[PDB]
Amino acid sequence: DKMTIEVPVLTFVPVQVSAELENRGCWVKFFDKKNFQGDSLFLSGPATLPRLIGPFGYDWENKVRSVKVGPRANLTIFDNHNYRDEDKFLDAGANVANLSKEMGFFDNFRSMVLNCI
Amino acid sequence: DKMTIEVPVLTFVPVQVSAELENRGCWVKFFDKKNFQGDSLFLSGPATLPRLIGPFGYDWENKVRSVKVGPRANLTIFDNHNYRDEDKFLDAGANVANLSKEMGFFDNFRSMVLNCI
Repeated sequence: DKMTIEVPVLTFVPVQVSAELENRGCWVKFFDKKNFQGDSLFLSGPATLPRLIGPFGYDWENKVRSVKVGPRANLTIFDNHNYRDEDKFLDAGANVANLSKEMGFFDNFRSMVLNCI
Repeated sequence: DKMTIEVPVLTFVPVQVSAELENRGCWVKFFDKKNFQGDSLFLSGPATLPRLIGPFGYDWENKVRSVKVGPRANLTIFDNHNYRDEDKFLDAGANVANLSKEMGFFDNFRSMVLNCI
């Protein structure tokens, strides 16, 4: 669906703030290891990313191995950059311990849209 | 100053949330280029970082060229990791168009403490 036009802001925040954001329900957590292990990148929705990059040379393609989607969030991932080609849809509450093509997704999605519901 | 013991959370937040945090005043913006040009990393305090890294292989040492300190923040950067060796303190509202030793700072600070006032 149509969404606000803006570029998500990469930011470090205290735990109090992320907890607050997490409680709102529109979020996603990307883990670098399967089964939600390892450190994770947290995204508060909505977020439209044609490329998995960020300020200061941040490039996190080929890192995500597992995902958790908030209760009030919808996540759409694409196989190529710029929301191009095949897509996969993860509904609220989704928990994918093994984000791979073999488990029904992609081995390395390259763009995404996080929408709040 | 004794602060909360926690690890800052790397997050992508929507402009609205970002604006709210900036409004609270305890923030710092690190720019990729001198004179506040290019993209920047936004940090909302408090934040204690013994290393300039983040989830998913984020490593931003040798990146910050300029800085802006919020109206309600205090920044202290260290020349070495783990808050070691020489330090430079920046008062609230402070700005550094050229972060380097020449300008009386460091060419590549490696740890920092962002406290709120």
